[PDB]
Amino acid sequence: MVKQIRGSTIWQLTREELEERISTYREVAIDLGTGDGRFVLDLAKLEADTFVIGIDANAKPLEKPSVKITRKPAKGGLPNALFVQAAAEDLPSELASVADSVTVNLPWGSLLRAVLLPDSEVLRGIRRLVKPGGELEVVTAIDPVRDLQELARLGLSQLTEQHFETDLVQAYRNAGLERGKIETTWGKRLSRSSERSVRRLRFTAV
Ligand SMILES: [Cl-]
Ligand code: NA
Repeated sequence: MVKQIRGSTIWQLTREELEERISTYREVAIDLGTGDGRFVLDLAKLEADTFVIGIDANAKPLEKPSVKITRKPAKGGLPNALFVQAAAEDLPSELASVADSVTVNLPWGSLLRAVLLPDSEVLRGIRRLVKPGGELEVVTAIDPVRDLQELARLGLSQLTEQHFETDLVQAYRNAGLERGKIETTWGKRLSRSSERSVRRLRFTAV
């Protein structure tokens, strides 16, 4: 089932319950590796007709955001937001085909490895979240010259510009994700130096 984060507890959500809750919304967005969930709080506030789901393997930083969104609207609550505990390697089947848009913003650790190497098992799982014709956007600011040791630690020692035009594109394509050619929540987390290293990768679910 879907592990909904409700403060410092989990509530199990069935597919039926999830479908009824998203059923009145024009679009569904999933933020994978949401971290503290700020992207979800910002997007749900900005887009009342979008249902926004933030997913992270670590629920602890989402305990308080998940309380904040439950308040009545005049106290800042967001009935179009939801936080879920899950790892990208083991996403719940109840989320299959739910999302018009999936974002992976400034991933770290295993999720950064998964989207840049990439790890095809994680790519297939991300693809399964997306409705046919929906979109995935991966945003990273890791710098090949400043972050050499972090890249090595993550198994990303072989990243080159040619990788992003060939092997990576083909791996995403084989997983059903076809490639498509800063005042955002994630842009506000970047130092000036990191801003020059931003790479945005966009794909359509096919
Ligand atoms: Cl963010
Ligand atoms: Na993200």
